[PDB]
Amino acid sequence: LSIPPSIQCQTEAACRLITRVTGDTLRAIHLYGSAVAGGLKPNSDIDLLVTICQPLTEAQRATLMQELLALSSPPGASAEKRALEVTVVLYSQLVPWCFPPSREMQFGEWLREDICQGIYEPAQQDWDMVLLITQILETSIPLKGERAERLFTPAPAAQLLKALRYPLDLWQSTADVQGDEYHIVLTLARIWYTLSTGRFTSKDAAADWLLPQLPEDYAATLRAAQREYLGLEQQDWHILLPAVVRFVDFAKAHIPTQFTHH
Ligand SMILES: CN[C@@H]1[C@H](O[C@H]2[C@H](O[C@H]3[C@H](O)[C@@H](O)[C@H](NC(=N)N)[C@@H](O)[C@@H]3NC(=N)N)O[C@@H](C)[C@]2(O)C=O)O[C@@H](CO)[C@H](O)[C@H]1O
Ligand SMILES: Nc1ncnc2c1ncn2[C@@H]1O[C@H](COP(=O)(O)OP(=O)(O)OP(=O)(O)O)[C@@H](O)[C@H]1O
Ligand SMILES: [Cl-]
Ligand SMILES: [Mg+2]
Ligand SMILES: [Mg+2]
Repeated sequence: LSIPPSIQCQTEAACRLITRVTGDTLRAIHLYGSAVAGGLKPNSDIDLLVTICQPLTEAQRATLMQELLALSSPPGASAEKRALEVTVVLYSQLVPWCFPPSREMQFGEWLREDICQGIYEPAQQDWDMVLLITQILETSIPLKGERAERLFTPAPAAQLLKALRYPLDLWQSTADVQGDEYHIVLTLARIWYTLSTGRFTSKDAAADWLLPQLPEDYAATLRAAQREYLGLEQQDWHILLPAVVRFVDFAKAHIPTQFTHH
C-alpha cells in the first residue's frame, strides 16, 4: 500500500512530532482510513493510530494536543493542510485484547475549541477501537514500527459484532443525530455492509452497495447523504431530520444481528 504523495509532508511532520513527545514509549504509528483504503476527499482527514507502551504523562498529553493543533486544520480549510485524527492506545489493551478496549487520547478537529483551552479528553473505553484495529489489520501502512499483522491480533468475531452494533444504541432521538446527519447515514451504510459481507469499504462504496436494497424513500435519504459527502449538493438537514430519524430506525430494524465473517 502507498501513501498519497499529497499528504506525505504533513504525515511526516505528524510522525516527527509523535516521536518527539512519546519517544522511548513509542511502539508504532500506523496510517489507515481513506488515505490508504481509498476515498480521500478534499474534506477527508488523515487517520493515525499511535501505539505506546506506558500511559501518557499529562505533560506528554498537553504537549501532543497543543502541537498537533499547529499541524492540523479544520476540514476544508486548506487543500494542503488536512484535519488530523490521532488515536493513542496502550499496547497492553490490544495484546491481549481488553473488551471494551481503552484509548489513552484522541486528537481531532472537533475538539479544537476545548484543546485551545487546556481541556483534554482523558483516557476512556471505546468500542470503536475494535473496529480501528480490525481495519488496520486489513489496510494500513506502518510509518513507525512493525506492520499491523505482526503487531496486533484480530479480535473474536463475537466482539467485532458488539463493536459494530454498539453505535446503533447511541442513535435513538433527534438530538442524538442532529448535527451529524449525513455522517450517521453513511456510517450506518458501512455497518450494514460489514455485517452482511464481513468486509470494510469506503463511505461512497457502502452507499452504492446499499441503495438498491432499500425502499425508495430510504434510498432518497441515503442518496442525499452520499451527494453531500461527495460535495455535489448541500442539503438543509434540519428539513431532512425527520427522514434521517426514519432512516436510522429502518437500519436498526433491518441491519443483521449476526455476521452473514471478517
Ligand atoms: C472519531 N471520528 C470522528 C467522530 O466520529 C464519531 C461520530 O460520533 C458522533 C455520533 O455519531 C453522534 O451521534 C454524536 N452526537 C450526539 N448528539 N451525541 C456525536 O457527538 C459523536 N461525535 C463525537 N463524540 N466525536 O460517529 C461515529 C460513528 C464516529 O465516527 C466514531 O468513530 O466524530 C465525528 C463528528 O461527530 C467526526 O467527523 C469523526 O471524524
Ligand atoms: N462498518 C464500518 N466500516 C468502517 N468504519 C466504521 C464502520 N463502523 C463504524 N466505523 C467508524 O467510522 C469512523 C470512520 O472514520 P473516518 O470518518 O475517518 O472515515 P474514512 O474512511 O477515513 O473517510 P473520510 O475520508 O471521510 O475520513 C471510524 O472511527 C470507524 O471506526
Ligand atoms: Cl422501520
Ligand atoms: Mg478519515
Ligand atoms: Mg477519521
